[PDB]
Amino acid sequence: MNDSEFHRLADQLWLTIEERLDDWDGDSDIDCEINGGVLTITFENGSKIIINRQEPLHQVWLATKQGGYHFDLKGDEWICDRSGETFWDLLEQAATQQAGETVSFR
Repeated sequence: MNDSEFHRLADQLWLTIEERLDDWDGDSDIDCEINGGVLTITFENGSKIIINRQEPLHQVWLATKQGGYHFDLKGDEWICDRSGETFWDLLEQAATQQAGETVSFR
């Protein structure tokens, strides 16, 4: 993947995450902040989910209370480079677990 393609895809992913988290209307209070380009989602129990870009590798990284996951773009989808699971499935699973409420953007 070229650098420009990564900027394009990551920018689009950032917008989608920001909009989805801003349009959150569930019962739980979920906060999303962008600092130094890094997205941090904070839940009521104090836990967090962090999303950042790894420019050199053209990857998006996810850190949750449970673990860490690195993603490559494959078939128009961000895929975990160890399990093949999608970024949205992993983010939603973690957010749901950490919020204690369904966090789905399907």
